[PDB]
Amino acid sequence: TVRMNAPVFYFAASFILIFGIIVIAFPQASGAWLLAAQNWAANTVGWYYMMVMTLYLVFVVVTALSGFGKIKLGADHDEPEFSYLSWAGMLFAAGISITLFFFCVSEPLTHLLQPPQGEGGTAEAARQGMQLLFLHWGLHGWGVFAFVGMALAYFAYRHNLPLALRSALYPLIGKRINGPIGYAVDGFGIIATIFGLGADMGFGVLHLNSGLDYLFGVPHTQWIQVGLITLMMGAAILVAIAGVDKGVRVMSDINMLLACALLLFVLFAGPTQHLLNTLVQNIGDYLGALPSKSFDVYAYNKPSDWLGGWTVFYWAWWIAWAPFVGLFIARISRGRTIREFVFGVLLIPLGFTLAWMSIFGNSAIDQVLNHGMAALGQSAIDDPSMTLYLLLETYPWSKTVIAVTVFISFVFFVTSADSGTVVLSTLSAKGGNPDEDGPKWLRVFWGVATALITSGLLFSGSIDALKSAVVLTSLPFSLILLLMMWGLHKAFVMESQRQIAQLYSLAPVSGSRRGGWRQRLSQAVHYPSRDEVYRFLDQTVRPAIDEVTAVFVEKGLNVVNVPDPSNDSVTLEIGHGEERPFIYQVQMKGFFTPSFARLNNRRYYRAEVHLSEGSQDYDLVGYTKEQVINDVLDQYERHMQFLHLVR
Amino acid sequence: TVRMNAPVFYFAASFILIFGIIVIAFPQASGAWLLAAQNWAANTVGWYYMMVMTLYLVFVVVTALSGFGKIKLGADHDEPEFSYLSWAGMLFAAGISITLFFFCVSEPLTHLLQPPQGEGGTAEAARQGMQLLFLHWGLHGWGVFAFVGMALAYFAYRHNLPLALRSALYPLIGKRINGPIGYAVDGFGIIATIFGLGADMGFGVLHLNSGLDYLFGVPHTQWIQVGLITLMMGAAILVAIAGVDKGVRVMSDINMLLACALLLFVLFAGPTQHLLNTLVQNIGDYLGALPSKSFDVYAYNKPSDWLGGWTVFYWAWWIAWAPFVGLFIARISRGRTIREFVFGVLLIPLGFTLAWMSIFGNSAIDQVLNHGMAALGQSAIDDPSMTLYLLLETYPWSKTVIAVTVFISFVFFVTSADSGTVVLSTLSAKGGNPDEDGPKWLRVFWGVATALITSGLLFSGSIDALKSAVVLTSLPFSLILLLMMWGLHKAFVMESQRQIAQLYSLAPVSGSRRGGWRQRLSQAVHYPSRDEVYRFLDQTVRPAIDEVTAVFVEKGLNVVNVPDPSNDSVTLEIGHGEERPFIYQVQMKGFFTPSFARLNNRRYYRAEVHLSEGSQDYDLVGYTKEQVINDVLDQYERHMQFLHLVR
Amino acid sequence: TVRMNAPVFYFAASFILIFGIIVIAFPQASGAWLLAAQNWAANTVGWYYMMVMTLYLVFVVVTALSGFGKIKLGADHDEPEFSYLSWAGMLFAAGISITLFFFCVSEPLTHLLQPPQGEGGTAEAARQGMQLLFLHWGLHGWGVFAFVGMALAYFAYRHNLPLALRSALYPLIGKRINGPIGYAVDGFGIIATIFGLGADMGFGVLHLNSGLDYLFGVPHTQWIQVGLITLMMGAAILVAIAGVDKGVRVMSDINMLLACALLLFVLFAGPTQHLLNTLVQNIGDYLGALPSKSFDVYAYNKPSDWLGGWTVFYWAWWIAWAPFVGLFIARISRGRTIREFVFGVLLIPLGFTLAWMSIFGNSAIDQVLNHGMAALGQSAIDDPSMTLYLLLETYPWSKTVIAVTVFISFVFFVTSADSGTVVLSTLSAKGGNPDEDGPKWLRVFWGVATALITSGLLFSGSIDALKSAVVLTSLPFSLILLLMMWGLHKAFVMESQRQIAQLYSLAPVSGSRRGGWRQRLSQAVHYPSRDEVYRFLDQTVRPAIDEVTAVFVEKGLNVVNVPDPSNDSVTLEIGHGEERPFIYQVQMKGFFTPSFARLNNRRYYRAEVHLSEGSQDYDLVGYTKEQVINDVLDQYERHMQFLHLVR
Repeated sequence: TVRMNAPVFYFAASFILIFGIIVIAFPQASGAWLLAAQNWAANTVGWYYMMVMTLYLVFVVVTALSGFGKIKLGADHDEPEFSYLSWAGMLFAAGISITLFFFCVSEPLTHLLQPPQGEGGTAEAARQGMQLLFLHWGLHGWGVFAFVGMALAYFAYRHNLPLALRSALYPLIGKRINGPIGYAVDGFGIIATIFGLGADMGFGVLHLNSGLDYLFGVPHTQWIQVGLITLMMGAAILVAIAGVDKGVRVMSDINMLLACALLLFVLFAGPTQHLLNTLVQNIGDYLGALPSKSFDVYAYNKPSDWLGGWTVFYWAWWIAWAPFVGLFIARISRGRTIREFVFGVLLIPLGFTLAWMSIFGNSAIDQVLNHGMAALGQSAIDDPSMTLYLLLETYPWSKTVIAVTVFISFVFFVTSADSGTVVLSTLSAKGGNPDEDGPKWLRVFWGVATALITSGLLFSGSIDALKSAVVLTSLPFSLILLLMMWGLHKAFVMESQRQIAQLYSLAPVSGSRRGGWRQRLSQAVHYPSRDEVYRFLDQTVRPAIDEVTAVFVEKGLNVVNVPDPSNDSVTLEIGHGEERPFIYQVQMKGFFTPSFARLNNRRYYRAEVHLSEGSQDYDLVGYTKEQVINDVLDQYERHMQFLHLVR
Repeated sequence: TVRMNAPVFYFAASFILIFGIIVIAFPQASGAWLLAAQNWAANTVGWYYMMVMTLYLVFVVVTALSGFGKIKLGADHDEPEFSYLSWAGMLFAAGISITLFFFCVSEPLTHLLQPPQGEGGTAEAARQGMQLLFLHWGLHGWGVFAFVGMALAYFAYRHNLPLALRSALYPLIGKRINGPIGYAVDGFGIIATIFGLGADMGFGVLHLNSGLDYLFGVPHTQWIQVGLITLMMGAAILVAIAGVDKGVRVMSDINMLLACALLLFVLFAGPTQHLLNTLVQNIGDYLGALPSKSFDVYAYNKPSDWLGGWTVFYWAWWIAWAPFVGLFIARISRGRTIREFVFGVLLIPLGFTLAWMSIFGNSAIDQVLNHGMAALGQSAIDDPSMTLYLLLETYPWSKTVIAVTVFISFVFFVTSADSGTVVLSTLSAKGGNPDEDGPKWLRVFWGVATALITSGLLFSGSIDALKSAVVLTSLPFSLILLLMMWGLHKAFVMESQRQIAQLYSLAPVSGSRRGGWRQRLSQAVHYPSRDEVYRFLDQTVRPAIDEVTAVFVEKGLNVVNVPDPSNDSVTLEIGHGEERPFIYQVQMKGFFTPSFARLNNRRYYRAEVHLSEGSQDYDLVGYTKEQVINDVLDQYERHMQFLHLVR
Repeated sequence: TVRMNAPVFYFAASFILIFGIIVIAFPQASGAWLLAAQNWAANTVGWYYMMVMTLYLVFVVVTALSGFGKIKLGADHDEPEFSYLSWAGMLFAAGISITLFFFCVSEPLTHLLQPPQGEGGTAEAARQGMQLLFLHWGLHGWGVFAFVGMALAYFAYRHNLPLALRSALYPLIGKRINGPIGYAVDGFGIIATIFGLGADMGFGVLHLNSGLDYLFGVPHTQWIQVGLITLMMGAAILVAIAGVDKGVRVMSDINMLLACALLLFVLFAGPTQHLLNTLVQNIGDYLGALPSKSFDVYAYNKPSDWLGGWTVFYWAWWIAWAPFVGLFIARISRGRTIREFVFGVLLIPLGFTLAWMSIFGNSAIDQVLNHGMAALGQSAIDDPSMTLYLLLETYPWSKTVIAVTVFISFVFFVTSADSGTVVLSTLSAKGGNPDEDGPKWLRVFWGVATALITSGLLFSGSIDALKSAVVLTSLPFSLILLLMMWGLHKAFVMESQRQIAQLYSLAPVSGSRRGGWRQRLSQAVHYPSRDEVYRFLDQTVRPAIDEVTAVFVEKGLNVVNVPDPSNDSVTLEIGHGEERPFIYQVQMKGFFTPSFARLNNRRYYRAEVHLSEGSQDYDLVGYTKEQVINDVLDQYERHMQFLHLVR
């Protein structure tokens, strides 16, 4: 039965509430305190983000390209419960929101006129600013979602652990994950999600306010935004507390067909040929620049504040969004292998996002360079939420297309911030059936808690406060994301050696022909003592090795005997001219008696058998002398077939 | 018995004849109509060629670097019938002709003085124009020959299908490939070959005319070229209709020793040190620029017509040459693996071609930059077929070396356009022994049909008409080349799972000790009904599972019984403290009776056996109760050896 | 018992002695003769070094990334005798000496002011000159040590050959390696080591002389250096001839903790933030430029002498150091796999070296560019051994830190040039226990022989003579390093096929149930004649194949008989509708009788059995007719389980 998990709820809500309240009470001081922290972080912890963001991508790619990529996330008789398109659509319509509409047009126009290095307004700035757009929305962002999803699905479907963030710390601290060390890991992952989700409603409120101010005469006042947040959130709470389908699985197909029509309209109502050429140019530029652009911090230029507003903000953003998209996509991916999970997450959404960004960015670069539109390029720097409507009003039927864009962008928010509440409430609950969600009084709580965070940062220097508040609260989660990687590596090496131990144990020798299911059963639970095996080596093994070789010598063969200095080993050897000889060596060894056996025994011995390289080891305790001679013979005949094939 | 295949012959010859005739009749109009189509194609379908040309290379490399690279093209007892050098020589002297001699010197001198971007005449233009020469004659061209050859050899030597182009469409449309859908695939592949072969005789006629005009006083008139085409083709028809060896296999060794002597003369009679340095510089430049130069269309520069005369022409050229070289090299490669086929096609010819191009290009760049020869650099732009003889006349014994060059370049054409006719006639014939060629009245036809195509484009703006006619007729074959890739991928995944199904079927359990070759045979063709297995589970399996466990409990072990809610499953379980337990579960399941069994049965059942992960599944229908207890025992003893190795 | 190996000792010492003597006698002529050879080599054999240095790296990486990377260097029951940190420390403190202290500061300041291309003093020269420092001290240098170590460990621990350089030439020339062809391979590898070790004491004598001249008033005269060489060598001979531990294994831990404290002091007493940023910038620059910078010879620029003093010297240096570090690290790496050896050599020392170089280089670039210190940047060009003490005297407590640097740099030399003598004396000795070193009168000899080489080049144009003498004597060893690669490739392909031949030989068929250990033994050494098998095929195999199929036909199955044209093959076939049929074909074949069998037999025959693709081949000579029918039945039942799984 799902109920609240108090040591997580009270640790997260208490941190959220007073921050919200004291940002609501003192706006002038907080707005000034945040711009100091942004400048400090940009310079002090800029290298750290760039270093940690590439480790995740390299890890997931190397894991999917190796032998571990054939491991099924589940049992061997499990099958996928969704189709491929219905899976990819739900995957895409979870990590996309109105920020795409906020950044599609105004970011390239900013990098064209104010480059991080060089003189702007040229055709080199236009080619350099379209690589930054591909870096910020490319493989680095989608490579951490796959990491978190694949780390959560493994431990939950192959080890029957709960579906939570603290489970990946099991190979390190055992079952202490149900104490005070898991309650902090699961608690630092709600704060990042709340801040990354509340910074996304603020980027949508401005977009919608500008869209309505363009059509009607609605001003940019404060009660307008206060009443707009209410409408944006009441539609997302009432969908979460009233049903799931006609929703989570239907909207994913409804909006995916709304987006494609608009993309095709923009492609076929403009300069189609130019766009088709630049789309192919951008892919080559990105693939060529990828390995050296991942570490660029502009360390030999004059100091500046460019890195903290563009490249560090985006990594903080993706890291804050990871623990939600990962836990949502780890629930619909049962019965798949690791390789087709990774290459399925890194194939379709990446393609659609890059196509969108490239078409919408080049369609505006073409008009600022070639057709002389300075009023379009000035608002991208002054008023960044009206540039899209200035570009779209140069098309046929512009007043009918803007009204459809304002409506299409509104469902992109409701599709994400309704699985947001579901995941955020299933993360704060304890017990119950694994494939079953938490109580539906926590959704109404986590929905109301996000508007309070959003409309405290909107009234404190809207855009820069939103950008600066995410870079701080996403810092303690980057270390948990490394502990999870360590644990996953240990769990992988612990089962790379479980496949070796299952092949080597297939029919080492015969002996079942001796018969007797009652005498073979009593012998299968006995652990012999030290010199009890010594009464086996000299009564059965010694009188046989010296007896089978008698027929060998007087039958044409060269049998190399040695004096025995070991008192336990019984070796036999035969030379075949120049190539490899025939080793057959028995040897006693002792081990520790297992737990489920102790009478206090504490020690036992086994008489192994070794051969040439690439063989198996097995014991003969319980054989009969006539069965030992029949074991050295079919190991010799197996040797003669080996020698026939190498030549 | 090989005979004509009318639905292909009449579909190809009819398309060829009227085009030839109406280009012969109206030269002024056709010469003007072709320069419009060239400019149109260069701009409209430039991105498409660049996209499709990289897919083939990536496909073949990834296929050869994976587990599929160990598949032998033939049966497991097949052996290669040729040596390695004799194989590589025939491979090289098939896709090389007089175009090498036409483009070796005049293309770098053109890229040095008229760069696609920058100011020409410098030492940066010289370094940039030697990367284009390596891109146009490098891995992209040799990567499609390997693709077509490996796709044709697989379906013909592992599935016993004919050696034709339509066979790769078998996994898609079944045996409808012998209808109207294969007759178009095999028909669109003769037109591309005819045009790509007729554009190569025109590049040789000009070379030879200039070579004779240098030595003697032969003008550049029209009857000279008309009478020269006759000599170039009558030597290639009379070799095809009079024999094969002293020819296909001897010329490949004769000309390979003519080329090396000339290369070594040019290397050791010039500035050897400079050439040895620049050869190593060019390799590094190419390998560094490869990943980003594959998608370069110059999309941010001022519009121009450079791409349609240089980079799109070369891809169209290689695509038009693929269906001939591929089908020629798929006939001499029986008994090899995929990896040593791909890495053998991409090793020796690439090396020789790149060495030739680099030495001959740098030897002329060095003289235009450093020694001030403007008359050599002007003819490369005005008269591009005399530059080689202007460079070669600055060497010792120039009149004796030019006469040997004119003779060496003449056999390079006869070595290729005599396997051309052989392949083109074996592609238009039907039936007969697979390793056997079509009738030798079709060679005389396809040889005469190519001169008519060549001397209709020579008299219509010689060089540009030849360049423009290949870009159009090679467009419908690029899509067939993608359908073939789809079919090959399906055929690969259909047999990746045939190796799994052959390992899992090795000795699942014992039972042959029961004896009786007549009673074991009658049982091996029976398909039991539903409740007939129910009369097996309760008479043999239930009275045994509850009977073998009796000895277990009263012998020190923790045997976990469960009430049975399934009415068919009979589960047994044992705990070993903390590590993995011992699952042994039987379960009934039903399948569809196969085709070769139906009395109308239509349905049958089997009683499988499942264990822990990584095991095999098998049925017990036909066991004896004493044989079932002896099967749960040696699966338990196999479990205890597994537990001993993990610890 | 270890003793001298005269054909190597007398071949090496004789070459060393007269060179030393005639360089001591005529300094003016030799100093002038060496600067000619340097300029000649730089221009004539510059491309050769660049080509051969990348082959080693590509070879080792491709070998470690493939299936050969799982081969253990030893026997399957061998275990490592050292920990990981204690192993990596000994690995690092063998190939590091005072040259690090000589080149850490003065090389970047030289590349900043005198670039190989461009204008110096800018922020582009500073970024370009920090990539050369990473190229010269990066993967290329550590990739040849791994190659030599992995080539020496394999042949010595898996084939029981001596631990010497000539053993890798065993797969080529057999056991002629104990004649005049191994005595030259092992002799050309002492000269390279002696010269590379004597050029390292000269780089330390100057460093120490400057360090003492800074503190006290010691001049730069000649008797000072003569008396300083004595002190530098008498401390290295007395440690070699008095003990091993408190030394080889303790100093490796003592100095590794001296280095880290100084690195951390330099990092935390300067501009920490700038250094942390540039450290991350340099890694990306290096990884981006690596593939094209490996072949750069500046072939399109004006001729110069830059390449022979910087990039060719470093490759000659690493090649001359390889045969010592490789043979030292191949002695402490028993019981490891190839992959964890390669990725262990290419992980820790590379990281420490690159961190040191980056911090120490940027800490001085920052002061020459940003703080205006021209007297620091002038001595880097005039007097290159005082720049470190000019940089270090701008820190707190400079006179107390310089005195500790002078002491720390002195043990870095003694840690390397005491395993130098050990390896150099175990390389000139013959016989004895493998893991046992040569006599300790050869260490006193090889130590005295190096001072004579060092103080003949110090007095002949100190720095340039040292740089020029290494480029000449390391040329004949680069070819032996290619012969070793060829031999290693042959040894790898000779055992890739030894794993195939050990899987295919596991239980081909049954027959041991026939019983009789005395009759099964006599049959296991018989080689049948030609028509003796013919009296088996017609008495046992023919009357059975035609007898088992009788039950098949009249039991509902389609059995396809064929007339027999072969007179030896006995084929059986069954169609199953459309999918694969059941082939069971017997066939006679003859082979050559092995060596250890010849009565002169010289020939014998076997009756193999073939099936569908992916099967094993075995003979039936010695079966009974009732055992042959029972073999075709359980191959048919194994076929029906295969067909059930593919569908």
